[PDB]
Amino acid sequence: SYYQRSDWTADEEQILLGPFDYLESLPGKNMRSQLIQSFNTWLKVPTESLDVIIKVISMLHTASLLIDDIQDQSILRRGQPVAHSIFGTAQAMNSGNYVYALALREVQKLQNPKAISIYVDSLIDLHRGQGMELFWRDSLMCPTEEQYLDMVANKTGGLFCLAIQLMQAEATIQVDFIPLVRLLGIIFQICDDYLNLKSTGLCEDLTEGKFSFPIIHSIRSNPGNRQLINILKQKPREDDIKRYALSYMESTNSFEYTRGVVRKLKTEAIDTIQGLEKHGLEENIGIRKILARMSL
Amino acid sequence: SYYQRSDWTADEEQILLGPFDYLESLPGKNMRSQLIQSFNTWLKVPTESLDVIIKVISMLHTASLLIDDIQDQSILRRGQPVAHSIFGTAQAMNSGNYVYALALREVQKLQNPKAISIYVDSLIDLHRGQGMELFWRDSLMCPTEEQYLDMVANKTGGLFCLAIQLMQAEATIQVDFIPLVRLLGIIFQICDDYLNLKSTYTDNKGLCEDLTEGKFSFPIIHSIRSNPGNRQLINILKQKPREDDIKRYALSYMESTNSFEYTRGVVRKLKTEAIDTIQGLEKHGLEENIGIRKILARMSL
Amino acid sequence: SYYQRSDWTADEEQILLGPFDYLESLPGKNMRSQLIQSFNTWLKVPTESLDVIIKVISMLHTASLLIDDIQDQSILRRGQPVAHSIFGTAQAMNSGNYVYALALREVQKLQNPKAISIYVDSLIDLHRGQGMELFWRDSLMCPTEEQYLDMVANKTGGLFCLAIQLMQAEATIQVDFIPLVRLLGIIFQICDDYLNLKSTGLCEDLTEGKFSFPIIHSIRSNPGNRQLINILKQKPREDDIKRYALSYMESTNSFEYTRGVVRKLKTEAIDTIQGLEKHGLEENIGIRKILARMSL
Amino acid sequence: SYYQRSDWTADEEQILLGPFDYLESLPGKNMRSQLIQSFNTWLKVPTESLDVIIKVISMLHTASLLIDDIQDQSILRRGQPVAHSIFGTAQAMNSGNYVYALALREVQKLQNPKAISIYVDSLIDLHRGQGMELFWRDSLMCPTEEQYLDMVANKTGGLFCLAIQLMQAEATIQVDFIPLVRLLGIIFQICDDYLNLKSTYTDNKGLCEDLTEGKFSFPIIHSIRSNPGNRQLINILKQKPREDDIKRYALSYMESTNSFEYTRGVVRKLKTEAIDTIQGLEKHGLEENIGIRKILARMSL
Amino acid sequence: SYYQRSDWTADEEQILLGPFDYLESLPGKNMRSQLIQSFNTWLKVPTESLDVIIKVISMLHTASLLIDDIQDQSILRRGQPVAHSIFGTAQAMNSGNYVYALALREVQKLQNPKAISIYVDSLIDLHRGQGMELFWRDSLMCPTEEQYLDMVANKTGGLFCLAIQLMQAEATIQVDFIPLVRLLGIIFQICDDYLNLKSTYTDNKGLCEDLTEGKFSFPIIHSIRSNPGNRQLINILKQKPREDDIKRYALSYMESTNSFEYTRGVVRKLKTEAIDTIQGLEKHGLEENIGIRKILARMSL
Amino acid sequence: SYYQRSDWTADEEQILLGPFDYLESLPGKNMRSQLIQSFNTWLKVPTESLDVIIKVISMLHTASLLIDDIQDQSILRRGQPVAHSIFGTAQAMNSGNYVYALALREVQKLQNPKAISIYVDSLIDLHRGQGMELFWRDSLMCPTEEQYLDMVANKTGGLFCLAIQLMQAEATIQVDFIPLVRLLGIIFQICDDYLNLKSTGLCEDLTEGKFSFPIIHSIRSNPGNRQLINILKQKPREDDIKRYALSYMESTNSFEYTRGVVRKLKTEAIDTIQGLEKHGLEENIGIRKILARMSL
Repeated sequence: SYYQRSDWTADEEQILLGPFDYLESLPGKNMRSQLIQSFNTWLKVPTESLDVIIKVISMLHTASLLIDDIQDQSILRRGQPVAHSIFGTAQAMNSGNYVYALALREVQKLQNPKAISIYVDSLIDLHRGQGMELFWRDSLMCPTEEQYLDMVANKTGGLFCLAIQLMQAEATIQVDFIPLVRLLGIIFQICDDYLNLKSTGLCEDLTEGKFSFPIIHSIRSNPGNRQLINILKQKPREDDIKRYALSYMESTNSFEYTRGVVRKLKTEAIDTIQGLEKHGLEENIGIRKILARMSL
Repeated sequence: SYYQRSDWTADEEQILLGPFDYLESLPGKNMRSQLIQSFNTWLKVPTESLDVIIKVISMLHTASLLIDDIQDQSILRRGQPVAHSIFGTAQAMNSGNYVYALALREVQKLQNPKAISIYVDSLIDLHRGQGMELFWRDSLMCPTEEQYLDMVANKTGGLFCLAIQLMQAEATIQVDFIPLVRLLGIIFQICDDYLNLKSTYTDNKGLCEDLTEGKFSFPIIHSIRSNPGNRQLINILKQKPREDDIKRYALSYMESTNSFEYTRGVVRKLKTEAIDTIQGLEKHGLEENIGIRKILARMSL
Repeated sequence: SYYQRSDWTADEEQILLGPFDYLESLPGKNMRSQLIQSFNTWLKVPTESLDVIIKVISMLHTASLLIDDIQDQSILRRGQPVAHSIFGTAQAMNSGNYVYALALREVQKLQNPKAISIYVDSLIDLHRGQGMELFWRDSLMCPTEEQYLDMVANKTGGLFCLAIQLMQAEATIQVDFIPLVRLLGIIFQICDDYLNLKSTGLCEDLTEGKFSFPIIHSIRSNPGNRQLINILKQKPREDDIKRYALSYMESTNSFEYTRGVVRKLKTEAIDTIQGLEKHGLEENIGIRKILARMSL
Repeated sequence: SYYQRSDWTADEEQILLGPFDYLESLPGKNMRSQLIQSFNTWLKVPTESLDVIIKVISMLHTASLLIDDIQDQSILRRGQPVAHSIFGTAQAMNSGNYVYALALREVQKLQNPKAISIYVDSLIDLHRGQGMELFWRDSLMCPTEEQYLDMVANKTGGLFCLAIQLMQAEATIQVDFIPLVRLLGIIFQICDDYLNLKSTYTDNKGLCEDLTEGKFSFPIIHSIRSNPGNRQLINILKQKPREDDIKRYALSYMESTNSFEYTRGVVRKLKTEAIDTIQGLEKHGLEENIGIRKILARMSL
Repeated sequence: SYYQRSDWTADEEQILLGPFDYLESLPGKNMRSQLIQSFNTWLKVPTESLDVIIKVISMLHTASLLIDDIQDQSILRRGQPVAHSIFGTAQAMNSGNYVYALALREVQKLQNPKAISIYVDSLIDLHRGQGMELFWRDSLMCPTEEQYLDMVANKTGGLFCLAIQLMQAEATIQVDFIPLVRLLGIIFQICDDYLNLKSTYTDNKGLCEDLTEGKFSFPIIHSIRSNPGNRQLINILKQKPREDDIKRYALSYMESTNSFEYTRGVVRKLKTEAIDTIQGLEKHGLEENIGIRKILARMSL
Repeated sequence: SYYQRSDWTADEEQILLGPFDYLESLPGKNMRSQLIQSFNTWLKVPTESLDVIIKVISMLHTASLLIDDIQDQSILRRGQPVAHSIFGTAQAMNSGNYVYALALREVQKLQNPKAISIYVDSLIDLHRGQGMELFWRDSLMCPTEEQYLDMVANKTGGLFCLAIQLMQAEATIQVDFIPLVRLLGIIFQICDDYLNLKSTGLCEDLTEGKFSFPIIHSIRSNPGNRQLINILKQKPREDDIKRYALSYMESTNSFEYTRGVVRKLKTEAIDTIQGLEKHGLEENIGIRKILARMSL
């Protein structure tokens, strides 16, 4: 009697979708839906279920963008101010979490038994991977290539494989496209690493202190030199430093090394595609063009 | 091949649950599982489904602690350092969100469909709650009291009700328990509020830290709205004061406004409501529940 | 006997006039004396009294420049380092206050009974207006247009109307030029607001957290969006953010809106001028050119 | 029209006087109006003109507090938070400068011409005082003692003399009281100085805050200039130390320099001067004034 | 000419030695010159050469304090402020490195060639010691115990051995004393370690400041390496905590690991080694030395 | 028995030479060896001893670079990140000190009795000079020209005269080249001062708060103005301020003044050279070219 359980208004949804709505107003090179469509050419998910799966994966991406941006101490997103630079860590991060739950509600519309178990094991692997990623960031422990690639097969594999596992579970075609999306996600990540140092903020995951792929090669190649790892430890907003670091990693030939690794990996993903295609699936031109876009 | 995918190891789990484990090696006030016992007097969920409901709420709660401690900018949890002052807010936050994943995975062990609707609707409401709380914090504009109470119904009711609704789900009795457990949650948070400012809490979660953090809490809302034309307290919240003198002044002011009396009397009326409701339930084919009122009485000052 | 009351040396005046002297060495688009002269064409204050009134209004301007610069967390003044970036908040602010008192001493040379009451009611209105201006800055309460325009009719009206009220009180002509200087000051302020976001620091009153005229229109137009008001709350020294904010306020058409308001206001000030002129005063070409300079 | 000018409202005054009101809900040592009573024994200004002189000095003083607390970077006024830790230095400063305007408006109620010359010349001197103080602070160069005393004559004498000169103005007796009241002001500040470092002040305005702030105060000037070749103390001021250990060390050092004895003895000679002067006045058609020496004696350690 | 080179003045020396002098007006535990006496029982260096050896070690040590206080980021030396909180890390560092120059100039007074080889090899080792210490600090990677002990042999053995080796040099007895004095240095630092965390030190050099500074110290190395899979303590070091609650938690944890017992027992075995060695020396044409074991016993808990 | 005194590995020398090795990988206008060679044309130190003296002076330079960079709050060294921006104040500074000791070990190879006394008196004078330099930095006491020139004859004279005194002590020629290297070092320093404000970080010893030669002239020329000394006190990373300061020092004609002082000083060093040469030494073309390089 003393408390009248008030209803959820739309102004309060607006307040809660704000860091998210904001992120969704910023144009970006959406490659996630592109990956869904090019794999749909093989799966043929109905359009209602495929609509639902697209909605959820997009929500999850923007929500983890908010979160990870907070956790990375990132400054810029899609060229414009990073969400929490406007709404603050708290509000923006709770909004990340909120959209996670709203996406769970969404998944439930697929009204498929195995949907929730897949969504779960994906979130488990997401945070497994970015957990170790941080465990290394915070410890100044340079991992191995193999350690880095296992954590990537967790962290990026998470939403890539989520999109595809949901599709496989909503289709008629029982072909395991996930050992391919795993390779594609690993490649996309290595690519994202490389471009973060050689492209056109300038070297922003040096400021993050990340142990990215060419950073690991550079560090382990000559261990006797501890400038690069100390610059990782300094988390530098200065560009004199970041530029020195680019210098040192060039002097070690780690971008050469990374481009070679990307080359051999695109090779493995080509043979892995041509296998499926030569087991009776339509020639995928779309995924060829998409994989091609991963290069610089 | 080149990349050979390998398996998750136990050392790695230990790293992932490092903030959460820590936070759980810390003595707590047990008031989740106690309320579960209080209601299981009536619901009588089997011991196994109950063991799962209890791990799910224990998890979701410890995770909520890990994450709120960062969002609120808290200095001490359970009198000990917040986890993120040991692991850093990044690892503490990923460890929270990981454990949330772990609970969703665990709550499937019930193999109960309606349970996932319950779990979702809850997390949804929990975040609508913390969202309106944050929104009135960062905007430095005082809610009303009705607004505060709805926000609390969401935030703190969202896990009282999760536990009791999972129980109802695994039970078969057709009696709604949820208005009562919501009422208990609102009381728990009003009490929690008062106690943050008026119990030597001041050793567990710091000297009025609801002030350093800037929450518009129930007594703070009273004091602020009682003399609108006096801005010292709301301005004080703005300044998010780590300093003890400022918090002392705000406490003194808040006494001047007869706000702690107001709080006590509200919790009085609400406990009357909680009793009248236990009694109305009990009077309908249910057993005299004692622990359910032992706990309500252990919400008190 | 133990204390010899020492005299005021010139080296100590030099120490005290320092933040002020500094500000007076920096070239600026002096529009204040221009406003005095163009109104003098109607008042004809003798040259001794007009000299005195010019001195005092100039002192008051530079002193409040010092003060307000401190209170705004401003960084640059007339392109060069803001006074307290050199002498510090304390010294510079006491020097503001010191010049306030020296100007009071000055006013006393007008040896007119009503001079002090006018100077007072002007300072009262000054701080009345900038008080509410801050009360809003600190509270994140977006005011109305009407609230903003009343506070401007205080805060800028203060020294504008001080110049003119002193002149009216030193002249023979008993015509109430103040309901016109009020409109002129309001216009000058709205103009100053607009130029602070669309001109050539870049958007520095976003960094100040101000609720300026186009900022208020932008915020109230869509309340459902709280990015701009949150960016006001973030007080951003970053330019990515300030530029986003310019973007959002363009997308709302608030510079269009402000230019329209300025247009209608210049209209009212033209009719308000033409009235006085068509009541037997010489055609003021100067104030026409001065009002014209307020536009961009 | 478009813009319609409206009127100032009472809620708005409440906002403008929010820092000042606060600062005035704080218990003070009354030593302004007491000195006014001490002299009104002799001046016998009517009760109404005195009521105005007293509001003017009460205002100018509370405003001076609001503004000095920001300029000095002080942490506590009257044992309670500085106003600007509640309203922010911007509002606290505008509220100060507003009240200064309010006093100038009020001092016209005397309808006395010479009073405005008095009020001006005062504010002028007050700022020449705080100006030389700030100038020796920021330059980290020690004044002499004579230099310090002239600065104090300006800064702290500028409102003792404002009150007593407004009184003389509303009176008609042709006796200068001002050298005595200046002398009393210098004593008040030397005392104030010592007391900042040597009285459990340490609870009102913090543990030697004249150190955290870096004022070259009378005992600090003695200690610094006494052993020029030892830089620890002046360097300590430079470091503007919030830390208690550093202030403790500087206090210990300052004892080693027999600087607090020096202070006490100077205040002794000056009280002798103040008595001899009260006596010389009294001996010239004036009444034995007791409160005037009760207050001088209440300046003491 | 234009430039006319002039001479160094005494006021200027006073400026150069301002941090060092300060740091020397601070009460110390004397344990350098005491160990010198302990050995001069055996070496019997003349009083004059000894006076020089003692000034050289007194200097090199006080300088090492000035400079380590900056490198470690320490808050208090000998319970009083670090010098660089009075003069600034720049002057404190130049004053340190100046005094090092002063010792090199002074150690020539011995007019002993082998002494410069000794002095060099020492400073060399001292910096190899502080270097590996810093290297394991900034990399946040725990040494082993053997690694820690070698680092200590360098850092803290480098001035025990400097004093005793200068003595051997000015003596003529052909007995190596250096393994024993190295052993004593390792004990001095293990003790120093324990004592930093377990003696009310907490008043001299702050509440576990070896924690705020992040040194991997002997008990910290034990606790960290004892449960590798538990990261709280090493992560705590990372956070370099000025806060008392965090240091309290790390201390409690470190007890849970039976690390202070481990320390005590190691210092037990090492004191056995130091005795057995004094006894083996003594048993070879040397005198029963008592002060040499009085000091070893005064290393104790 | 419980402790096995382990040996010094090369990986640990690598750890300790790191801030130093780093500094030695950065190309710079090495003028120090140039000064040794051009004076060797007069001294003829054998090549073994001259090798040793070159090694030690180079080590001492890089080590004090590390140190002074820390003490100056410097940001950039030879265009690239300053050592402690990578390894931190502690490690880098201990590495400075370490190389000081390693250089002492080196000097010992000259196996000359007077080498150590010279090395000492040089370090004594080094820190004597930079001591007073700081004593003034920290006190906001502007020295005199004479005071500044005595401290420079300490601080820079230190390593210049160290190089030359070691050479004189290793040669056959007993001619006091030190009253000349003193003048050359003073000139090099004044030059370094001037170029730090008028060249191509921008005015970085204003940020350091230094009382450099033209800064002293500017400050003492008009004492009545305390903007420049207050900007020295503000230690400004902003460029608006540093640029204002350049403005003020131009308006005082202190770069004119410094160039004139440098002119008269190069005159004295020419006559001081021509004296030695006209006492029977080979015409030094090298030192003429070297002295010429000090000008801009």
